[PDB]
Amino acid sequence: SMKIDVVTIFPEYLQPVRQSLPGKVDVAVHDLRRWTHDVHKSVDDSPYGGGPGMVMKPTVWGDALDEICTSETLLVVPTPAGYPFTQETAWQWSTEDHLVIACGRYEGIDQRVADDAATRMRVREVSIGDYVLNGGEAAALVIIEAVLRLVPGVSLLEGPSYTRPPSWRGMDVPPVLLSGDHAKIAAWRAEQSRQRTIERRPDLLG
Amino acid sequence: SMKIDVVTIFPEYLQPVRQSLPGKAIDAGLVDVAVHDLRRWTHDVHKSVDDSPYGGGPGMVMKPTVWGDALDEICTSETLLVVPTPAGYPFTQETAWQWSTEDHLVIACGRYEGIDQRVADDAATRMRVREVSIGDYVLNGGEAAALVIIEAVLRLVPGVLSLLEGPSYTRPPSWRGMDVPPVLLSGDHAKIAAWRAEQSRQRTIERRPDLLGFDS
Ligand SMILES: COc1ccc2nc[nH]c2c1
Ligand SMILES: COc1ccc2nc[nH]c2c1
Repeated sequence: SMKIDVVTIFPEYLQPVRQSLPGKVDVAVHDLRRWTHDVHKSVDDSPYGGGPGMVMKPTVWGDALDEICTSETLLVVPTPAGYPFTQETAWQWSTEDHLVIACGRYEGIDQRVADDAATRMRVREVSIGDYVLNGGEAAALVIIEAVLRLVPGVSLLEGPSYTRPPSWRGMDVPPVLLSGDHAKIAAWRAEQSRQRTIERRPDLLG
Repeated sequence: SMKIDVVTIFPEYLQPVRQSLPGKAIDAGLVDVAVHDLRRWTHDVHKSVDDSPYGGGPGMVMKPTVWGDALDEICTSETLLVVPTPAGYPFTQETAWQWSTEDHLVIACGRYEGIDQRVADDAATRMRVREVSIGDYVLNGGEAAALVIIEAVLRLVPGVLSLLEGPSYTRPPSWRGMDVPPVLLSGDHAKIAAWRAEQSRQRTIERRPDLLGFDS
């Protein structure tokens, strides 16, 4: 039983995830502008100390999180400056009762928001990879998917996979896979995994 | 002027692309993004796209026949075929810069336990193929990875306008008894630059020591 609240200025970005859950979990999306104070519905402002872009306003985010979060909440803040989000993270968060995901522009949410929230609840600032996105929405989709697929209801790299037909455009499925020698098949797959990992992800081997 | 074709069995999942930076890029005519239902290239009643793996194992593998027909129709020799997969080469910022100058990206989204390897192998005889992962975590399908790649690449395209960035602040200067670091209010560009550099170093060593050549 997990509740996920997502807060974003692009709520429609998150709706496909909502219309993706089978038969249960609860995922709610909130337009950040609901907590703005002015008729212009301002969510960001110029950065102190100068610089390009805008920083999201602490008064707006503070009100939103005050309403949505509780002491039991794990507040997830996607940011390119975060700790890395990994499969281990996904496993850890899969047993949480309440995730709140705060989606901001990459220039950031005023740091006092996360710092204030951390005095009352658990806060996790995380990156999903080494690339820059305009905002946290796509990263939220990745996190929601990686976490929810580990909830009951819903090393080395894996090598190549094959299915019918056995011959296709002049390429045959490796005959070992058809051999009925399942110990040999396992060893072949292990070697394919070794070769692929060396080639594509040597970092996984040290 | 870039064209992106995305092929998937869940074309509805790719509608978030109609928003944010990608939506604005499309509306401004800098990119055209077209989403294709893979089942359009099936010929059986049940529109089957997957089958059990040779050699055993859990789950299903996407059929090469259907993918081959789809890619035959959509790709040319000039196409960069992008195949998101957890077993791919890493997609990084460098990759995003490289692909930002391509005329034509086709993104093949897989599901179940992946796409028959011969699809990528056959395609490579006629075009450039890149199998890529967007991070070290498990997803159900390549669709969310496609959205990440599109976002990362599109914001770099001409016309659409390291270490870790440290904390940022904006008004008011005091909030809930928490003050913006006084140096940021001082207007001293030298001192501000210095403090920001120190903040970034501190954050990088704590959160991403790998970026500076340290363990973990
Ligand atoms: C722009 O916001 C984000 C959020 C998480 C991220 N992970 C990598 N880049 C990111 C950018
Ligand atoms: C299952 O499809 C994918 C595609 C790219 C990926 N990058 C990390 N996990 C991934 C899963």
